[PDB]
Amino acid sequence: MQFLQNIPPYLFFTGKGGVGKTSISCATAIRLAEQGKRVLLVSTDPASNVGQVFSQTIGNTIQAIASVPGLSALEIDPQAAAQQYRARIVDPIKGVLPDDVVSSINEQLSGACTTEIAAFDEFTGLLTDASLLTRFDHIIFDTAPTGHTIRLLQLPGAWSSFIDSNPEGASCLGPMAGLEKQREQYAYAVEALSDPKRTRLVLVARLQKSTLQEVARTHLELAAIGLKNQYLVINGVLPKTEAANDTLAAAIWEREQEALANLPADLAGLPTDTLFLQPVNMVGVSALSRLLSTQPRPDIPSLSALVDDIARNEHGLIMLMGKGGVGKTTMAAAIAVRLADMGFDVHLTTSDPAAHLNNLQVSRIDPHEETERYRQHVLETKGKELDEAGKRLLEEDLRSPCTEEIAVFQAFSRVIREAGKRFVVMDTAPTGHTLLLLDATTPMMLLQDPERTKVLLVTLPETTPVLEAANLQADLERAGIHPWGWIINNSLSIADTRSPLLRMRAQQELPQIESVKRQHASRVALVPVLASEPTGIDKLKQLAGHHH
Ligand SMILES: Nc1ncnc2c1ncn2[C@@H]1O[C@H](COP(=O)(O)OP(=O)(O)O)[C@@H](O)[C@H]1O
Ligand SMILES: Nc1ncnc2c1ncn2[C@@H]1O[C@H](COP(=O)(O)OP(=O)(O)O)[C@@H](O)[C@H]1O
Ligand SMILES: [Cl-]
Ligand SMILES: [Cl-]
Ligand SMILES: [Cl-]
Ligand SMILES: [Mg+2]
Ligand SMILES: [Mg+2]
Ligand SMILES: [Sb+3]
Ligand SMILES: [Sb+3]
Ligand SMILES: [Sb+3]
Repeated sequence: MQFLQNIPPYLFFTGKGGVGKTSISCATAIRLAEQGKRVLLVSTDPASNVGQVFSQTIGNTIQAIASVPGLSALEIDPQAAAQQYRARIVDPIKGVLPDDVVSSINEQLSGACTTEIAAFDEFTGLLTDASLLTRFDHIIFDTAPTGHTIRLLQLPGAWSSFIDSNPEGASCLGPMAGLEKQREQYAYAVEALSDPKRTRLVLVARLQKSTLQEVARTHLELAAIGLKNQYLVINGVLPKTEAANDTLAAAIWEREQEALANLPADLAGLPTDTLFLQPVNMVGVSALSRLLSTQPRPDIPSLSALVDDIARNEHGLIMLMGKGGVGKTTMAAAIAVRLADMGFDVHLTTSDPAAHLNNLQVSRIDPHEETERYRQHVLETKGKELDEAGKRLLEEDLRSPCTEEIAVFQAFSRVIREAGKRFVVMDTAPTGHTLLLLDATTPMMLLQDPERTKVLLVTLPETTPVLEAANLQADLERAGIHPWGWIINNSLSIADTRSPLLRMRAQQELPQIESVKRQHASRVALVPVLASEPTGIDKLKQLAGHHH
């Protein structure tokens, strides 16, 4: 693998939940240790499962890994880091300022943005500890900071700037107050990340048109900041051999192939490697090492069943939630089509420009134009009296992932009024953290009401995807919102295929589909992987399955 050659001391893997960052990190680490290298593998995930892959316990202390001489490990709990980042800011004012005021400050330090900044404070310490490079040849991270987090830290206004105590509170700048270290150490960490002789960044992706576009954008954001030592690793690729004697497998192999040849322009110049889809989720060293090779029914109702029950009261707000790319826009469209086809009045709203298109009206809003309106608004409102460096800090705050989630939700709110006379289906929504923040100043009670509103969480039958969905649900629950049901999309165990490998992946999904049914959701739906893309009504009608 090109990405495995002549690696510098720091190696970072980035990419969406579940693409294989940790798996690839572990396998890499083993490979390196076996070439006689001293390796430090830093586990950075919220519910670290790395100890498990090496059959041993790991902690916030560097411990050598028994089964792999040369390799040591370190767990940096992000939830815990955020919790402590939060405590350092709030404890001083507990019993000083009034409870509702402190409680409000605490909520500002409870979003993904704070977690991200806290993580960076942890990376920073590692990236600045010179002695570590005295003990290790390589330090590997299974996540990477985002362009937004890095830009925030490189802004002069982040140090010399007091933004009128976020009143309306559209702000996530609260976290900055918690920066433990000296401006200089973060600056250094950033140079270390931008230095190709020190840091190598691995973009992990899947051979799916959508993901590839997201990775492309990630690549541009990071290169623009100075991280130009980048490698792309396409994981989970279906080996052609398998396209033999199977409509599904041959069709998937076919779609990946197209995409492999029509990689988005911005990624074509990057060193690209591909890792083949393995039959069993890697649990040990043998399994992990196999990943770098160069050569190769659950009892859950159909989506129709969920629409069936949603239909029961003739109207309401149906909100689809979940991480990016899990299928919210697709599910939202399917649900809207079924309702419509059964004589109901449906108004489907979307933040994505793409839908074929009668008692089914579609409103598509443009995320970019809504974001800019919202940004304009928050600028004339909070930006006055701020010097230029302060305004740029605020503009970067308005580049947080939630900025867009708030502005689109804002717009969707025009039609959220129709959920009283008909069905309104939305394909996205803000986090519980954001809702609480917005409510501080927005139809909160409406969202909270079990009748008027049913929130659906979309996820995949995979470990990380389910955990991220559970976390998205926990957060919503804090905002007084209980997801009405979960939809497990892209399932193979509910699809028709004789591909031995595919049947093996489908069996791998069993435990995941099980934990959703008994530990996370009350009402659950299974949707098969359709092969090809569900671009039109026909296909969109196939995802649902049938009645009774
Ligand atoms: N090429 C592959 N083929 C089959 N399984 C894989 C592959 N890559 C990862 N996985 C399996 O997928 C899950 C996805 O996870 P992980 O690698 O933890 O990714 P991330 O760190 O990006 O969430 C695990 O259950 C894992 O062992
Ligand atoms: N069950 C499925 N079978 C095949 N492709 C699917 C399925 N669900 C989603 N996809 C495909 O996946 C992408 C995942 O996307 P999308 O539904 O846009 O979601 P989100 O709004 O969650 O980002 C699109 O390329 C899409 O058409
Ligand atoms: Cl946030
Ligand atoms: Cl936050
Ligand atoms: Cl942030
Ligand atoms: Mg991981
Ligand atoms: Mg979408
Ligand atoms: Sb945010
Ligand atoms: Sb926030
Ligand atoms: Sb932010």
